[PDB]
Amino acid sequence: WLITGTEASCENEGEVLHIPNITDNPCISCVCLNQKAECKQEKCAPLAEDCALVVKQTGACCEKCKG
Repeated sequence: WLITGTEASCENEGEVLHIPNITDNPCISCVCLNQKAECKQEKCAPLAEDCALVVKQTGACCEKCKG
């Protein structure tokens, strides 16, 4: 069957296996863990809440603020 199921497998130990519903978010990436997508998500806390955002990249997950 051309379907691998909901589980993603890889050949390298500790590489990367990006998945939509998983890595769809920049903060979520997978790494070929034990032939499995070692996907983990990153979350950071704000500063001012409405801070001018002194930290932030064009394509970075995390983000700090304060202008």
